[PDB]
Amino acid sequence: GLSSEQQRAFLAVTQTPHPAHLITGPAGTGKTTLLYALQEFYKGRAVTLAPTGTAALQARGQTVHSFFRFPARLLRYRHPEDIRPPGPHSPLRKAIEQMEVLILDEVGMVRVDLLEAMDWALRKTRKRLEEPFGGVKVLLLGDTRQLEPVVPGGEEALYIARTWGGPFFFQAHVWEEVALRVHRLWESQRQREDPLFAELLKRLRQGDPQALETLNRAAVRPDGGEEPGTLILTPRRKEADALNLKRLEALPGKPLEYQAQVKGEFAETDFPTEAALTLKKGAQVILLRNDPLGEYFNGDLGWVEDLEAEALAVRLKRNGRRVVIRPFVWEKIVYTYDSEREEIKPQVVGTFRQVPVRLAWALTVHKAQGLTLDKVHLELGRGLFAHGQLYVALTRVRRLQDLSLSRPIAPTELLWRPEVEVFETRIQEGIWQKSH
DNA sequence: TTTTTTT
Repeated sequence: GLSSEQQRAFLAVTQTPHPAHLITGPAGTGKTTLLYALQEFYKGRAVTLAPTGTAALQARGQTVHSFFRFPARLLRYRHPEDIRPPGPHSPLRKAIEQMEVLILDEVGMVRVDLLEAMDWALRKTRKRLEEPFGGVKVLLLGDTRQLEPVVPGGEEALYIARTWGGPFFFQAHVWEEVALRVHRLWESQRQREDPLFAELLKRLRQGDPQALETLNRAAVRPDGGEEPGTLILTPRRKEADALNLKRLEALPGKPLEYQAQVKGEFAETDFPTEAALTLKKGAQVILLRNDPLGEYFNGDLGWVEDLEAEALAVRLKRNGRRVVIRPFVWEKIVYTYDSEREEIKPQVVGTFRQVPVRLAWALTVHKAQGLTLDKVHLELGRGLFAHGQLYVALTRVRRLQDLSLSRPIAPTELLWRPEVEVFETRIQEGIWQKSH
């Protein structure tokens, strides 16, 4: 039950021995219906992975980290302390040895070291060190147009620059050894539901600032954040925190504070949520960790239902289920540079223990990537600052009428990294071979 | 600056 476009991609991927494929498109329904058909074709022979918990959920798969048991830190190139193959008699080894196809959804969000670690882990475990991905056929799916992968400052950023030249999946060295066949999906739900919105988005993908004129005329409405059912997006945390604080204080009900515990060196600017987190019953929240039991994910929206000492209950918007949340621990890692070898080494220097909850009447655009929302209002504040940030903000909703802006978007806020545009122009051909 | 993934 695929469209003509989807069937062409389906056949191009399944009826060839070629082992490396990229199916790209502004992908929601349509990518997803194709993914499920690929999963049905392959059923036993394919493992589906994704870089984030919410993408893994939508892909009916698991996170890359949870499948390969990678640590939550920089994965140094083919490094035996970071990339460890499974034991001699483990179920993971059996699954990797018997794997025929790896489906990787939302590939645009996969940082280069993660893709390279998948390559090495598959090669080592399968004892096929001369073949990309150990001979596994890889099907990459997703839009090439996203926020850039997270790259912390300091020696980690320098390592990524020195080793790969940048953080994007197409900067992995594995592509120097295998050609990536490219299959485009052009159709989209938005082209049927809001042709104008889709046309504007296409021009903004192409970096045309003139499309901002029509977007601003259609969507600038400063009071749009005061309307019911409207999630507010901000570029920066300070303004989202202020909005969330105002809503929390107006909400009737008794507050309860959750106090984080910090050990060692952990600067407040790195805290993954508030150290003094005040909640009320009915508060709109977002969960900040993936449940190992798969009942909730980082990015799940919900409402507070129960508030108790070191434990709360959240009613999820996604499925209406109740989940019980308790504190999690995040680690602060610093890399020290050796200065006689290349040799940077990670060191955990602090920990932060807190319930994995953040208020969510307002979210950053960065936090909202990967969420599909009903109605959004972009409070621009001091302005958009990152590659793809405007595009991600606009595409959280289905129709242009579901969006409003606090002020006109300026041309300085339409940002695409040039090295990403270069890659895009090169995958127009239908096959791509990385140099060197 | 600026924000965010991953256990």
